[PDB]
Amino acid sequence: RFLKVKNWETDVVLTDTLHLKSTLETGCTEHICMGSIMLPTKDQLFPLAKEFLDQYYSSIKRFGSKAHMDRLEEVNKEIESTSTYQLKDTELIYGAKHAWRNASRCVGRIQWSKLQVFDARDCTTAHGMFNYICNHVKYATNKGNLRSAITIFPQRTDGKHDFRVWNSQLIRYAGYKQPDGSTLGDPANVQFTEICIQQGWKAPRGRFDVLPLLLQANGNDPELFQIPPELVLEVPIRHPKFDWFKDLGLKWYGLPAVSNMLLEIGGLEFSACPFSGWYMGTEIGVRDYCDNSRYNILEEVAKKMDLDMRKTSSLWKDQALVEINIAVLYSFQSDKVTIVDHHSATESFIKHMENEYRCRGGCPADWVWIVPPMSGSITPVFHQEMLNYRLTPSFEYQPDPWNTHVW
Amino acid sequence: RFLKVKNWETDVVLTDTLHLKSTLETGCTEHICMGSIMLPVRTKDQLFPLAKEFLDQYYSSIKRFGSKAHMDRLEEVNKEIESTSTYQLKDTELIYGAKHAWRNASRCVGRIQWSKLQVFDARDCTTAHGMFNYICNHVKYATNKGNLRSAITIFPQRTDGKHDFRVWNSQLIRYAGYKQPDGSTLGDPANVQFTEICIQQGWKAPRGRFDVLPLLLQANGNDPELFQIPPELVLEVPIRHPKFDWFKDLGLKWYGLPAVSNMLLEIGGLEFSACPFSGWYMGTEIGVRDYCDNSRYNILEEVAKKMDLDMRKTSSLWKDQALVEINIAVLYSFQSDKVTIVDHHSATESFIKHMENEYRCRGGCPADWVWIVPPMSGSITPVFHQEMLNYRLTPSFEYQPDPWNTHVWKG
Ligand code: HEM
Ligand code: HEM
Ligand SMILES: CNCCN(C)c1cc(C#N)cc(CCc2cc(C)cc(N)n2)c1
Ligand SMILES: CNCCN(C)c1cc(C#N)cc(CCc2cc(C)cc(N)n2)c1
Ligand SMILES: C[C@H](O)[C@H](O)[C@H]1CNc2nc(N)[nH]c(=O)c2N1
Ligand SMILES: C[C@H](O)[C@H](O)[C@H]1CNc2nc(N)[nH]c(=O)c2N1
Ligand SMILES: [Zn+2]
Repeated sequence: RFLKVKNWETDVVLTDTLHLKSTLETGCTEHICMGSIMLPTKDQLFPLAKEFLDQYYSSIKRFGSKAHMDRLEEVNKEIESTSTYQLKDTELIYGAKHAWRNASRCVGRIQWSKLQVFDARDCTTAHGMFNYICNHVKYATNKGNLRSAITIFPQRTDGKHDFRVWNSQLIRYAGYKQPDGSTLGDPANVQFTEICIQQGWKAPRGRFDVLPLLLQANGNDPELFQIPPELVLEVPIRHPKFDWFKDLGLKWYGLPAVSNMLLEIGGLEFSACPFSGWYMGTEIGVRDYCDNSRYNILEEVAKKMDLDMRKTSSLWKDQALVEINIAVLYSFQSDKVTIVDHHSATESFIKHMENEYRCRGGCPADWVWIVPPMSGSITPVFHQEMLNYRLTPSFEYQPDPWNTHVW
Repeated sequence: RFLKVKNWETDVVLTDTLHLKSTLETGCTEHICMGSIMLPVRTKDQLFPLAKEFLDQYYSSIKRFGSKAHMDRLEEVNKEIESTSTYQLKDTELIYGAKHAWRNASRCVGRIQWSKLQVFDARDCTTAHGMFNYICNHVKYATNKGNLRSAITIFPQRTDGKHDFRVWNSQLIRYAGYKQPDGSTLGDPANVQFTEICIQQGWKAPRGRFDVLPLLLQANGNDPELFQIPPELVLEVPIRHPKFDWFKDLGLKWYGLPAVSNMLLEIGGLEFSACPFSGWYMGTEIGVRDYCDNSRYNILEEVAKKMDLDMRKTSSLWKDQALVEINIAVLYSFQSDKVTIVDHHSATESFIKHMENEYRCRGGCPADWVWIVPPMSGSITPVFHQEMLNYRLTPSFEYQPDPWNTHVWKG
């Protein structure tokens, strides 16, 4: 019932008690581990509210106080009467920070308490959503000195009035299939890119076209908006040693901003809750640049390095991979845009885990996602046992809206 | 019930039904995933169902399920259990058993090869000297002058738990580790405790950076005895780099034969506590783990120095750079000396083809993603993108506690 995790590099053993407060299910059973699978009413609501308000009043050292009891009372009355309830600003902020704190797949969580929360619960239209999002983008970007932020649109009601950002990230590049059979730009967004086209976006049909926002307010049909280009900070990618690198014509955007997730707080569902921080270098250089189903540039780079691409055992892919990742880091650093390398981020995460074990009794962590996609075992997270479990408040996956929405 | 796995690079979706045959626990529950946790005497009572389940599997595999031969064998094993409280495997069942434990080994990327395993039956062995002889023969056979052949040697099964056969070494071939009075380590830090035991038992330590350890062998619950493997039988590869001529002067070598000797083989409820097995290396085991773990040889610094990389900030990715070169060097050295080795790209591609074949022919392939994905360049290998299901099938290889922690000393 009380569980131990060991670091095999340092022998440090930590004891996890926080898991016993776990709520949602993992996908695993005693017979089958699903650790590597990517996606495994009035009655129901008050226990959820109570569990949340209990953790909130505990956090501000007011558990069992009149104000605690009075709020539980007030929320109970409001659910009984309205079928839902509204969070106080203080609860909203606490909830959103804790959803990040509880994100088991996030290596960046040492930062969890410095999150700027933008309350957009007064928003009613897609133009309003566009405005909130431009403001979030500019605040977070901060001329390259990135600051973590979340913007929270109105919560789900009857479920026919959902607010949604259809984009998977606030800032992403277009993808287009051609007669050629291949793909121009980002192949991950081909479908979304065409949804934008079929909605009326005039695509410049290039390799790095910032997609328009497709915003859905109050369950209405989503609408298109171009983010002011002056708000989209982008970085040209060069290498500190290879002068030819720049001629590949690679660039990426400074702001990583997930916009398709659902934020659950005290049983309330916030279906539009875009959040952003700053990149770990490997996200762009390993995943975005080198995944076979992404920009897939390994082959071209290896060629310019004149490596032996004859046999896999020359490790030409591995060599190119490192160089590409050195370039990403160097470019962001040169242009004074916040970025973290995988060594620095994973070391910070170990220190964070230790804080959380010490101060909270644990830290839910998903090893499959935490260990970087390159140089795994030379980062300390590789040797760290982690327990994965689901706490609330949380960020959850939700279905893509084009399958759900009724036009 | 059916379970699907998706490859996120190819969108290929596979369907697992084999998990229905899973028995042992994972350590996970609906409330906690223990997927990254490293380590998560029988009665007649529990033994006959385990025997029956095994023999049903064996007999189906030979297309003789429900045959007279099948039935007579069940009855013979049954009678043997109630009479002697255990039973003996026929040679054919032992071979099938050992091949299947490998096939079922979810942490093993090399399983495409599972059906080519040379099984050496050492169940007539009675003494530590007898074990030494069997292990020498296994090493010579598996080494095959560099043309490595997979093998397992299987000593007598557990009886009352008081007469266990054990190989105390964790691998048949491994280098000594010595902790110095100043706190530094000479040789392999992983093997310090084991090296000290060997020393206490009377091994004369050369005290260098690459001293091949003696074998410490326990037969029939007796105190273990030391033996030196003939050096002519220990194939080693000096490590050099195809382009960096200073790489050789780092003084590195490694042995060619990876041979796990501390696991327990379970077949039909029987426990084979000494079952050393061997294959050939994937380059990263040596180049990433053995050489570059901080708690192992830890050569990243000295290598990066000699490459004149910028070591002042981690964001230069100097460690990543030194890491790749070292791994190039390991593969180059092995290939140049004609010693079997596989790179992590080749090995993972073959694993995916194996895994797909297994889904089609067997209904599944249990796989531990945490172990299967290589410890460098994870996402540029196809396994990173492959969803896997981890579950436990028998026959199986299992961990067991280190014998110095449990052995009753005779004197
Ligand atoms: C401060 C800089 C941050 C860094 C360096 C960071 C790091 C990362 C990395 C490397 C991943 C894996 C992403 C992938 O492979 O797709 C990740 C996932 C995640 N992060 Fe963080 N993060 C940061 C800020 C945040 C913030 C501010 C939040 C929420 C407010 C957050 C919540 C999550 C969630 C929910 C996931 C999983 C998303 C999914 O499952 O696709 N991150 N983060
Ligand atoms: C044929 C060449 C082979 C290759 C390239 C191969 C590859 C590997 C690798 C890379 C690991 C992870 C090792 C570690 O990190 O400690 C492993 C684990 C394993 N392999 Fe294979 N293997 C091969 C043959 C075999 C054979 C012949 C058996 C038994 C018959 C076997 C059974 C296992 C077991 C039981 C584990 C888990 C070890 C543990 O949990 O510590 N392997 N193998
Ligand atoms: C799905 N994961 C692999 C591809 N990568 C690297 C990836 C894809 C998408 C999308 N859509 C989004 C991300 C961003 C994840 C993230 C979020 C935040 C707040 C910060 C950060 N550094 N990364 C990363
Ligand atoms: C414990 N895992 C990391 C250290 N490594 C790489 C490691 C430690 C020990 C031991 N003892 C043994 C091995 C060899 C595992 C193995 C076995 C076989 C049959 C083939 C193969 N390629 N590797 C590897
Ligand atoms: C199948 C496997 O779970 C999938 O490839 C995962 C592995 N680990 C990951 N880790 C991170 N951080 N991000 C990812 O997208 C993935 N993809
Ligand atoms: C804590 C974590 O499970 C541990 O470091 C694992 C990770 N993956 C591994 N994978 C392999 N092949 N071998 C290992 O020793 C490990 N170690
Ligand atoms: Zn699990």
